[PDB]
Amino acid sequence: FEALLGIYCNKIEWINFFTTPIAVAANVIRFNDVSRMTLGKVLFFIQLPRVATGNDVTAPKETTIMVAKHSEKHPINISFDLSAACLEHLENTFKNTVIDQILNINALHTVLRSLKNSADSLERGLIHAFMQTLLRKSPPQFIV
Amino acid sequence: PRVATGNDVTAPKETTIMVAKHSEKHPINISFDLSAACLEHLENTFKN
Repeated sequence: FEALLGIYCNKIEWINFFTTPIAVAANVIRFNDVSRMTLGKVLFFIQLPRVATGNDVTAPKETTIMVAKHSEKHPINISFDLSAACLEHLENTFKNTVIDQILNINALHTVLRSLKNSADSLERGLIHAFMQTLLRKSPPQFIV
Repeated sequence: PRVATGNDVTAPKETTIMVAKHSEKHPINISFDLSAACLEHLENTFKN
């Protein structure tokens, strides 16, 4: 006999964005229509305090400085595909036979497991895109 | 598990891997003997 012992599977460990400690640098907001947003911009209005000057020195003027920071925009996406046989056995039991019930439950677990894997992949895509942007922003230490 | 690619980079597809580890098998033995004279003195007492 050809002994088929126990069948073991993988554990996909799950990731939440806020659980990871990059989210202390992040600050994460649902805005439902950012799809429609072309630009976002913040506008800063600084004024600098002067110091009184002594003898023989021109006192400087009231310096007012206005700047504006734009918003980078960055999409992410995940595809996963289902086969046509999976789509057929997902939606009906043709006859109510035992094999057909087995395949119906396998198609259902295929769809569910792929949905969970894709949601995890969107979380990790948020992780990686945010790390990408911090690395593009960050100048190195000798320059700083 | 995958990760979401950025702007218009083609993501890898859904990777499912199957492995099958096999069994070695290996015998052991021990031989030991009893002599004919010992086997005579084992149970059938000739005299008392």
